[PDB]
Amino acid sequence: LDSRLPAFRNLSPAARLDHIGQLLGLSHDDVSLLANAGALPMDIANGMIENVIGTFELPYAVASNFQINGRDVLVPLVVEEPSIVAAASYMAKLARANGGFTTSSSAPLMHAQVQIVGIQDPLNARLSLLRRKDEIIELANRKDQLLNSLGGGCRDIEVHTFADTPRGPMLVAHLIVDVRDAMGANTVNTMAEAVAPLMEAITGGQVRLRILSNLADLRLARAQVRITPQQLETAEFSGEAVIEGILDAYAFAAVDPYRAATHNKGIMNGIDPLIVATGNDWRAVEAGAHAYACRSGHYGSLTTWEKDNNGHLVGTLEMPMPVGLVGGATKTHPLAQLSLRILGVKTAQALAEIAVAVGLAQNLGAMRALATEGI
Amino acid sequence: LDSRLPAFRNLSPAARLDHIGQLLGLSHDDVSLLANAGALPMDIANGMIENVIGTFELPYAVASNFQINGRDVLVPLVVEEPSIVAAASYMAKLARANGGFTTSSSAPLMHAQVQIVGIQDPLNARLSLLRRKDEIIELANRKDQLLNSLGGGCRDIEVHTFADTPRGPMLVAHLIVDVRDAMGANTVNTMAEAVAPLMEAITGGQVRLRILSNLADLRLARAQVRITPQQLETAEFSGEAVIEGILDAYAFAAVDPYRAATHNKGIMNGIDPLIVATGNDWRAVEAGAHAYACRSGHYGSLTTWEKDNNGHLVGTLEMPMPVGLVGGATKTHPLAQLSLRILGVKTAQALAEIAVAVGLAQNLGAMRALATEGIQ
Ligand SMILES: CC(C)(COP(=O)(O)OP(=O)(O)OC[C@H]1O[C@@H](n2cnc3c(N)ncnc32)[C@H](O)[C@@H]1OP(=O)(O)O)[C@@H](O)C(=O)NCCC(=O)NCCS
Ligand SMILES: C[C@@](O)(CCO)CC(=O)[O-]
Ligand SMILES: C[C@@](O)(CCO)CC(=O)[O-]
Repeated sequence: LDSRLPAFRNLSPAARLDHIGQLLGLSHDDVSLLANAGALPMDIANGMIENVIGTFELPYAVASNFQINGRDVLVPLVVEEPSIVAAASYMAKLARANGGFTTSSSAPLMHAQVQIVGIQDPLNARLSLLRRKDEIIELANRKDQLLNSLGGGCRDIEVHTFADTPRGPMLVAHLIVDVRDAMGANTVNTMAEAVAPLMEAITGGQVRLRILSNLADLRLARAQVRITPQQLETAEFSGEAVIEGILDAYAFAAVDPYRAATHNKGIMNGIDPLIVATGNDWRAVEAGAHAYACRSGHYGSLTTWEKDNNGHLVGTLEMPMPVGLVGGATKTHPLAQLSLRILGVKTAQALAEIAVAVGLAQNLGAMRALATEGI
Repeated sequence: LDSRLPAFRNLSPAARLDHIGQLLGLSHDDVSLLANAGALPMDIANGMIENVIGTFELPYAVASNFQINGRDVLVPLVVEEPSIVAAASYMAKLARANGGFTTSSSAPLMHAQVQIVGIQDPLNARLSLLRRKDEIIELANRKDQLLNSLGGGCRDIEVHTFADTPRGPMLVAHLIVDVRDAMGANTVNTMAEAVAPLMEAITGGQVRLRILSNLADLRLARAQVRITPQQLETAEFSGEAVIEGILDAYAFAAVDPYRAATHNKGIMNGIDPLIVATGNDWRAVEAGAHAYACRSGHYGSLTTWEKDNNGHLVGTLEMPMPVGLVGGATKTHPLAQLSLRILGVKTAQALAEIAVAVGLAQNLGAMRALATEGIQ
């Protein structure tokens, strides 16, 4: 597959669609889903949320030049803002010359929180739970036998305590669950809620909230990119000068939350559109991203930018990225299914890796422009 | 306008649409935009973003029973997740019995950052800028006569310094701009560019970036709600017990970032759909919300929940809310325009106030369920 779409930005929507169908070998029916308005039937729409009275459209585009771990990939994006798709495509083009984007990710692990509250001895109760963790882990898994046969399931449990709160001492158990190709919400909420009774028996307290945590710091995705000075040379500045300017911009975001917020927003300009295109939950992705950005106590930059021993500009992006290939709109929306088809992803983590590659490219594009704009 | 919409739940989409058109007196052309697929022409879509090859649909719904400062309002929402719209509508229903939602907001003030490097004297340069602030403020305003005549314009300037960074000392100036019924991006970025030269002359340093800040903490919107124990009573728990459970949930979110993130996510489940429906930038709203949530040095809850002297559950939501009635997709998308018509908002801040009322209702709905019989 060749993701380099020469003059793509100049072709009409119909010609672009036609092209894409050729390169990927899409069927007639497939192409029809995009060539005609209304791919989301009302009976499906009406079943997705409540009080439905119609549908709302947003442009559906494809970013070009992406390469992940040596393989070309086409990226669908749904958003209303200008310059996003173009910036992503351009930066991806420059990345190709140096190997493209290199990515990796952890197992798809999600947290399931179980809050406990009228315990006179929360600290002691915590060791009682840890003592019987295997028992708890087995109860959570037999709950769902199919997931375990697919390679997932509850892998462990952690317990934290907050003995000093205005409502008193609280004990919070975390089930660590491998959710496979799903986002994780229902799977995880379901186990938390099967284990609640046993935890009450062990601790003697009262279980309150049983719910997942959107701060998915155990489900990380990572991307790297490299750019040389020769590729950033403008008619006004040398490539070396531009790189120095980009490093200044990064340092600025690392120390000032007012810039970091804007800096990180640019990253989500690239990621959210891919989430929407695949029918995934963008509020979940946004919460995990920004909460992770301030885990140290200071709200900073999700990406990093440096200059290697060769003077080359190198950036990274590591962040929580919970997404699914199954569940909700990802399965019921005809276009969400087509997007996955166009992407060619076989696992949820593969989609997560593409997401951060796009976020990284978007961040780079924004800084390059901000740093090259004449006064 | 009566926003209760009886039986809306069981109506068909066509019947719901018809009913809405009646209440608001919408024209046939307007109803046609929703009764038919393709309200967004491809010539418009193709001009919105790059490399377009078609369009992507999401359900368009209307939340019922909302009431803002004594006036009923219908709320459009575009999202893919179930139970959002129903929860919002149900909580709005309970709020009506006690006066509905009460809201307020600050002026539409946005920050425009101007970063300066290349000077060994940042802390002196900062006073040089403050000394000539009126001059700077006048230069920024002459750049937008219309905005000022409409009641907006640069109102002041702030200057901050970061004398010690891995890249050397930095000076950062903030233009404080009233942008009225606009989100603010282009308006503020333009004034920043216009003032950059003068700032360089005054400080002797080199200007780098000139860009707005998405941490819009000077453009806040606020909402309040009140619920009585009688309204929260279930077959299993007493009203008073439920309220105590909700307070436990709030305390949990206030101390543990793992819960706060999820807690705040629920708030955005209510807000983002309204942003999409009005053609606004949802990444901007999300960034301002979460960054604001950790301004104290600890990522916490955007909302607050308490019990007043009467034992009634009272909640609040104050947060940055950048939105516009003009600019971008808000003007070019036929349905974004219809949404504003349905809402009846006359200013951007009025839309911002409705947004937080919805976010507050959503948060309440999620906690009531979690604390009571379950989320599931
Ligand atoms: C949706 C929910 C209310 C349904 O169960 P319920 O409490 O048994 O429902 P009720 O029949 O008592 O609901 C009554 C009111 O809720 C609203 N409601 C409930 N189900 C609804 C639906 N399918 N469509 C529209 N409104 C609905 C109605 O507006 C109604 O008022 P009305 O007189 O104007 O018609 C409940 O599951 C809930 O609140 N869940 C919380 C989950 C959450 O926070 N979800 C967010 C997405 S995570
Ligand atoms: C330009 C930018 O604001 C993107 C626009 O939404 C991001 C950034 O400043 O890095
Ligand atoms: C139910 C909730 O998880 C929303 C799901 O999308 C929010 C919350 O926990 O408050």
